[PDB]
Amino acid sequence: SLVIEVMEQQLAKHFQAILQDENRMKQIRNEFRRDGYFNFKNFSFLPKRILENVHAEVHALLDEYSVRRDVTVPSTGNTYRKMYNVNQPEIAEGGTFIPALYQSESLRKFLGNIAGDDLASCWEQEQYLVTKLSHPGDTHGWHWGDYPYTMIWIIEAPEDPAIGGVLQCVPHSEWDKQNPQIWQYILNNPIKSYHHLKGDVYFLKSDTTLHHVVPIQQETTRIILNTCWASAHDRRTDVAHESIEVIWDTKAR
Ligand SMILES: O=C(O)CCC(=O)C(=O)O
Ligand SMILES: NCCC[C@H](N)C(=O)O
Ligand SMILES: [Cl-]
Ligand code: NI
Repeated sequence: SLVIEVMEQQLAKHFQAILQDENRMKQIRNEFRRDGYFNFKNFSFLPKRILENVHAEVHALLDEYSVRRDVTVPSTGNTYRKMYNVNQPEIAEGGTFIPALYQSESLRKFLGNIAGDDLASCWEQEQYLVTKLSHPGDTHGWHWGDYPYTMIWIIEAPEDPAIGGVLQCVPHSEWDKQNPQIWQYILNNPIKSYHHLKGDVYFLKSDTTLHHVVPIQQETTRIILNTCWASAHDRRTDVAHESIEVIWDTKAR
């Protein structure tokens, strides 16, 4: 309670210091909207101490709740999901910093400032998820998100991109679960590829940016936290969660 109250104060001061440079914010909003992506590199998104607390929490959650999954997702053209993961109810049961950060007003206002929108909590069992890629073949195939505003926290990552785990993106698409047309979006757009290191945290426009994680080529450790927010002006009533159900499940396993 008191640690979280102090943490929110440190977050507000951190985000206010970034927002003070409006001319730089214009470029950040530009890049995020144009590319559907913006990376806060080298422990810059949060105060470094708080970020390292998140890294330790993710490691502890994997040590406690890790579940191996090797499935295909019919709503994303049957692309593969081969990973260890921890779902939202498991993170909600043992986590402390991650559930609090998801509800952080200063964090939501800062991301909303970049995105040009108001952030709100998404469907509960998708609010935060963890994935771990380790073995050759582990991947997070081509997909979209059901909700627009996703933050990916790089907990562990190989420094050599040849080992795998590269993120590739096609922005300004959208998700047709019955007719995804993934290859047509790839043919009609250039693909931008990104490599990430431990401490990176990147903002992703997940509902209109087709993306995937290049499969692992050699035994390594790639761990990410996914915090996902809806739009406060989302007027959708019939959002299906078939991808979350098959990869992470909705109950503590
Ligand atoms: O591992 C990444 O960098 C992205 C993972 C992802 O796309 C997701 O969690 O929805
Ligand atoms: N926030 C999690 C997004 C998962 C995505 N719909 C997928 O099929 O992997
Ligand atoms: Cl996504
Ligand atoms: Ni994704």
